[PDB]
Amino acid sequence: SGEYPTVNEIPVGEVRLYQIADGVWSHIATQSFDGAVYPSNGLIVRDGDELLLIDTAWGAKNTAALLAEIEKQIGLPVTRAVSTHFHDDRVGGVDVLRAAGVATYASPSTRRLAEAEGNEIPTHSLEGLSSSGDAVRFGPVELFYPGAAHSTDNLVVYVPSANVLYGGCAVHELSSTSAGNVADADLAEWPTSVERIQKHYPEAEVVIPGHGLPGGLDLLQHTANVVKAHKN
Ligand SMILES: C[C@H](OC(=O)c1ccc(CN2C(=O)c3ccccc3C2=O)cc1)c1cccc2c(-c3ccc(CN4CCOCC4)nc3)c(C(=O)O)[nH]c12
Ligand SMILES: [Zn+2]
Ligand SMILES: [Zn+2]
Repeated sequence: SGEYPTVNEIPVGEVRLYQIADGVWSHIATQSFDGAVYPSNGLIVRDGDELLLIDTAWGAKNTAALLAEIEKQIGLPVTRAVSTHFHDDRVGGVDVLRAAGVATYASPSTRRLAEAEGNEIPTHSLEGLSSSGDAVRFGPVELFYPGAAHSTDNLVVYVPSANVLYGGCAVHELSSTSAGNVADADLAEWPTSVERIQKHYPEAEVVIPGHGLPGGLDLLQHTANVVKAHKN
């Protein structure tokens, strides 16, 4: 009923959308992994009379449910998708997307890591993102590579028309007491990568984490704090 939807509010297999700004939505789904249930976020950005999708809904059936929810709530076709790193909460569902006619994209680093790990593989490579601080335009968003953080390949996404910063899994929600799933992370570089985000997007008004509730710019400093304390 209007609040940001939480893990116990979304059965695994259902997807909810949340309006962030004009022409910007998050998508929220839940998935089981190693015997626990987790929420995750992605982004939808209006691209004229089409939509750009950022990240899958963490699985094939969730991603099919995402497409159905978009058709119900928005009614514009998803034509392109970008996955922000190689983990299943970002690429799981890419095969569903591709068979639905969506062109799928990721950095070459993400594509290599996904292939090596046995995850679904986006079709098209996003060049121009291999050095920290790199940025490229992609429809109505800017893609930014901040450096290694949650993963070595993690990208962030900025929507300039709305000053929305989608941090993906490099950014944690304010209630987080832990650095999340850090198995592929660089804890030493992560604060430096967050500092790059902070420097590049000082006008961000909404910050969306990979998992959990959106907030403001404080999510960035909070993330650096949590990662440093985890390493400590
Ligand atoms: C889907 C994602 O898989 C992973 O990451 C992950 C990593 C490493 C392997 C390990 N491997 C390999 O090397 C390998 C090589 C070859 C073949 C197969 C594999 C393989 O399987 C698996 C999977 C995920 C699965 C399950 C959970 C998560 C979380 C998460 C989010 C939030 C919290 C709770 N907090 C509150 C909010 O703030 C942070 C703390 N806790 C965890 C977050 C995230 O943090 O983004 N990603 C998660
Ligand atoms: Zn991840
Ligand atoms: Zn994640």
